[PDB]
Amino acid sequence: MKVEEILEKALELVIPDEEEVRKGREAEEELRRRLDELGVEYVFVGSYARNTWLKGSLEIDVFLLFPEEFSKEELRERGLEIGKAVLDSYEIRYAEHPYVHGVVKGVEVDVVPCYKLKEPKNIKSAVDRTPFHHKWLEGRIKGKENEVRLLKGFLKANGIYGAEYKVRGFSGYLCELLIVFYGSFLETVKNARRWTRRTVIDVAKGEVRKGEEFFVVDPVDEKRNVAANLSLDNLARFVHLCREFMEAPSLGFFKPKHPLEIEPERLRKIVEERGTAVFAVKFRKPDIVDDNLYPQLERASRKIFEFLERENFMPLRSAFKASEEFCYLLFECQIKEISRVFRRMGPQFEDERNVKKFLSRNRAFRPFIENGRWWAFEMRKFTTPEEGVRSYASTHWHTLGKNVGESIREYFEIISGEKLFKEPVTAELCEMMGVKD
RNA sequence: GGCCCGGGGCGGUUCGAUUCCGCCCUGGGCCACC
Repeated sequence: MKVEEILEKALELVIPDEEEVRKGREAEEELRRRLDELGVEYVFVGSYARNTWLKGSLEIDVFLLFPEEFSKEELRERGLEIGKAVLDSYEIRYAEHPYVHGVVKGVEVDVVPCYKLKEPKNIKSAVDRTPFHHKWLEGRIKGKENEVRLLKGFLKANGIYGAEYKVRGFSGYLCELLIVFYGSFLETVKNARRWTRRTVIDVAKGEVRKGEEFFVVDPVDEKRNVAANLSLDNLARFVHLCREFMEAPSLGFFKPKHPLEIEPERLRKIVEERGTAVFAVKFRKPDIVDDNLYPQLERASRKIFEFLERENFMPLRSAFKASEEFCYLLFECQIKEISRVFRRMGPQFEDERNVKKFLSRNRAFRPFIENGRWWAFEMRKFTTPEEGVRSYASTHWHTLGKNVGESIREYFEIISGEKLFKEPVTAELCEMMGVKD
């Protein structure tokens, strides 16, 4: 188990099995013939065209090249039309840029429309840079695609491989830039231990300089941060993972971490031991794309957590879970119950203009003097975290995300105790409380 | 849809709000869906 050896066994986990390779080639060729029959301009790109797709994550990306002059509406209608007559079956679901996902002879295919530009300067559709990335990458990644897969399986096996809002990790494209820059998976991990939240990797200039935030500048467009959606906490989890791996080189870093099957009974006893307040906000899942849902779930979660902290329920952490039916906003606090009364800080005895206005308010306890200023005893309209959330959510639904918020406006409940462990959140709850074993 | 920066109208809470909780407009970026 000496790094170097562990990487030899690892390839067996990230390199695609010759059967899968054929399957993909067999499909790519078919895809070609179907599109030629239509005689449309296209180009294969991504993991497949560069043969750097992670074993088991096969998916072809065909790109329909359209004239800069065409409407975005024209791309949507023409694009989807073509992709539909080209796939065995399809599925159309996207957040902003229209494309068709489907299957041809078994492999997953992404038929995406985009404008054929000259220079990836001022892109007109969200994806216009991909083809230029392919040209920039095909000549330089050649011979190091296995190195890309180690990295991809590494990030994947540790939950930070995707770059979409659900993951907020490293994009496949980022992975390939890191390899072209550092030269290998090992070199990347060796240096990633020294990355900070200000590290700027400039592939084009071949340099690493300190900056504002973590910025991996695109060879294709200097104003573009390739690691733009990589959360701070994930950059941290990676760096830390790189440090551990170099010290305890084990091929467990490439294996999909434990499935975790904890007993809903073991959990309840832990909560009892923690003596904290744990509960979720349950509402119906909005029929919308993951890329729209999660940012909203992060917002609702945060907006409620922030309410709980300023209201003194001493929040610990929050997490969210979205099943196919509902969504869950999870919380844990330190104050299961607070008092009715609390102090409110008034003016200093000095200026009376305000001292008087302060004491004029009909209070139930009569204000007192402490250290130079007046204080008042006030009563809260709720004494538990649940009560607070119930009030808050019912009253601030609109602010908890456009879609999430509207749903909560039409329904939401607060689950606690046993009734909460029956729900599909026992996995996120453990993760939240740092329960080990 | 989310984030960031800026204009203008407001409501609530507070002795005291541009400054705390929010609501309408509105201008410009950026990100995720490839």
